Amino acid sequence: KSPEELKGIFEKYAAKEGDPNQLSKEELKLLLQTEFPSLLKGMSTLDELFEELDKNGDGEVSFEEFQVLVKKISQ
Repeated sequence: KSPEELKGIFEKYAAKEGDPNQLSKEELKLLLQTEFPSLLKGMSTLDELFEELDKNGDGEVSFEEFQVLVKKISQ
C-alpha cells in the first residue's frame, strides 16, 4: 500500500505508548499480529526487515525508515 495510508495506521499505534512518531517494538508486534500475522506464513522476512530498521540502535521503528521501506516494497 502507498505510504500515505501507512502513516494513518502508524501514528495510531505510535501515539499510544512510546514515541508518538515512531513504532515501539511491542506496538509493532500488535500492528504485525493485526494485518500480517499468518499471512506471511511465518516468513522471517518481516522480522529481518524490521530488525534492520532499528539498526540505528533503538527499540522503536523510526518514521522515515518505515516509510522508505514501503517505498522499496514496490521494487
